[PDB]
Amino acid sequence: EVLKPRTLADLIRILHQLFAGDEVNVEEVQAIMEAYESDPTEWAMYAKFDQYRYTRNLVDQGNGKFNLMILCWGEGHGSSIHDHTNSHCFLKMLQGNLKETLFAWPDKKSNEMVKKSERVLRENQCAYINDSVGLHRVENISHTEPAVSLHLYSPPFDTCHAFDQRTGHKNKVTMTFHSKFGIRTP
Ligand SMILES: [Fe+3]
Repeated sequence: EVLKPRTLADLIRILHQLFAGDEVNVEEVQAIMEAYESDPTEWAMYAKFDQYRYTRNLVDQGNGKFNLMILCWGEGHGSSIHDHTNSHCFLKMLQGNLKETLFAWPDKKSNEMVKKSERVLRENQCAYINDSVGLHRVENISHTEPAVSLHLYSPPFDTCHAFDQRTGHKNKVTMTFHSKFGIRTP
């Protein structure tokens, strides 16, 4: 009985409704994100790739309540281990596949970081994370094909921490957009 967006525009419209208030039903948002069938004709204008690192491409500013963006992962591209700055974070596959590795949080002592879970996100699958869930690393499973994902953050945030897997030490990182609304932002 899940409401099914027929287009990326439908999905954005529903998201404006679901985040208008003070409560966010995480499983409802997740189901609706997942029910949208990825259509490259609709999102190709955001799919701007870089040779060396994954790119972040803003789709919708969500009337300040959320940010919707598309992340483009070249061959073999992946993230650091990172947190999500106390926001809700939804990530849905649009093309290819990402491996998500969930990590436990370090404490004050220096130590190898500990994996809590490992999975590959399937076609159109929407995953969810927040800081209480854990840290994670996300990476393209493929060295011959790209991956593309649709990320929803609420509230928006533009800083996070990256963690060194060997020690647990972290550095604050400023996140930047490669493009906004289909327009390169260099
Ligand atoms: Fe993440």
